Amino acid sequence: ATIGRISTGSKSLDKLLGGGIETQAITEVFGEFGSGKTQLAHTLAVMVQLPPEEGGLNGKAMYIDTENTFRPERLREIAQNRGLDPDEVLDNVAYARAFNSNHQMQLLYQASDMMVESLNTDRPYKLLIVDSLTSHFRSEYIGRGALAERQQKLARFLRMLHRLANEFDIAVFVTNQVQANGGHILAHSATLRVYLRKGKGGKRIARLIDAPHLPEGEAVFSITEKGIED
Ligand SMILES: [Cl-]
Repeated sequence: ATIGRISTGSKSLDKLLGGGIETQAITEVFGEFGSGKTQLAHTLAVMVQLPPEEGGLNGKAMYIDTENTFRPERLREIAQNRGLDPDEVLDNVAYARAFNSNHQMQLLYQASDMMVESLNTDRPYKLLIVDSLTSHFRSEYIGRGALAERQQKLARFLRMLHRLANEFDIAVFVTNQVQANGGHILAHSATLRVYLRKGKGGKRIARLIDAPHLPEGEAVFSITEKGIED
């Protein structure tokens, strides 16, 4: 299947990403608390629903939340300010709370179920958000004696996400709270990594790092009544 791209709402960020976030891939935004990761996720959940000419993939979204970050009223606001029917937009975002790391992995079976049900419809799933990828793994596997198991369980979760991305031709977008002001996670991955931070004058700065097929660079964007914009 053709690799599809979902607009972020920011022309500059889309340019940095080679046109938008990709289907058949896991995009991982990382950065400090307050860097805009959840705002980007919410905006993508709306943008995916739009036609291609408007930055979407005529799709629906599923949003897995681990730290009570999902805000339906924020989706409604983004939808309304983009000229859409907020009730319709909300109906196209399937919410699931993950209570712990084992449940978080269980929810991928539910995701898979929903994706096959919608597959040959005029509105298939095109986006799975996991906000956040790592929080329950970090809270449940603490200290040296649990580190190996944390890594194995997270690796298994990421493998399952890649399977969903590739089997159902969806974009997977995950968030990760990290403090690395150099903008690099040491651990190697098969995610497309974007480092987010606060910039000057209310803006956010995204830095694309370690992509095989896109050059490293930065883009500036704002958080607004429309979600993310330049
Ligand atoms: Cl990976």
